[PDB]
Amino acid sequence: GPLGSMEDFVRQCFNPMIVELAEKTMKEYGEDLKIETNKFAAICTHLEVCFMYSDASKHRFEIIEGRDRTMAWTVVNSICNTTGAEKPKFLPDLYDYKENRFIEIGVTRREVHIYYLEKANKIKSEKTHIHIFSFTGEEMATKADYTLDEESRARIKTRLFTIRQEMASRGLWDSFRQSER
Ligand SMILES: O=C(COc1ccc(F)cc1)c1ccc(O)c(O)c1O
Ligand SMILES: O=C(COc1ccc(F)cc1)c1ccc(O)c(O)c1O
Ligand SMILES: O=C(COc1ccc(F)cc1)c1ccc(O)c(O)c1O
Ligand SMILES: [Mn+2]
Ligand SMILES: [Mn+2]
Repeated sequence: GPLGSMEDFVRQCFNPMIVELAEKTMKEYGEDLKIETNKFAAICTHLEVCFMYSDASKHRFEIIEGRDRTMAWTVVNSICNTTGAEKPKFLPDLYDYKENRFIEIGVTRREVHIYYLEKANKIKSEKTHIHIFSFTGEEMATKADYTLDEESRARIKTRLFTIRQEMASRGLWDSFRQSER
């Protein structure tokens, strides 16, 4: 069977705003999407999941991810000043105005409990909430609190399955999956 190009896949199957933000992110961190095309796909996937999570309840969440870094920190600092939330040590992905906390979103094909533990060990807050999605449909979240309802989460998971399925039909999945870390 033909083995497609990952860059072609990303440009065809992700919305143009997502793709532009992903390109800008990669440039900001000094990386060529032409040699790190699996990473380009992972950044787009993660960004899309952040946007879908926010869209599940419009205006409940401020989006942090996808902004250039200096701008992201000014937003985080503003939120902390306004709401009195504790300032995080690493940029998180969202702020939840309802539960009054920052959220870190993970997207993985590794074992979700291990990935969760590595995230929690990395960020070292008892405040920031972590929500992990696997392409298997599995998920794991801080204190078994999943934040959104089952159908919002099912929409995210279905999008992940769709990405996985389209990658596989293009021969792109095996390499993408192996590229993690
Ligand atoms: O981190 C990644 C890929 O991240 C993923 C994250 C979740 C997945 F299911 C698959 C891949 C990555 C891929 C290619 C590369 O060159 C690189 O430097 C990366 O960090
Ligand atoms: O793309 C990301 C996060 O944003 C990034 C932004 C720039 C990079 F060089 C690397 C990652 C990503 C984050 C968590 C995750 O679980 C995942 O699969 C990701 O692709
Ligand atoms: O952006 C990164 C890695 O690069 C960073 C750059 C600055 C930070 F304060 C934190 C991370 C990142 C990796 C995994 C992930 O899930 C995520 O949301 C990220 O932003
Ligand atoms: Mn992030
Ligand atoms: Mn994240």
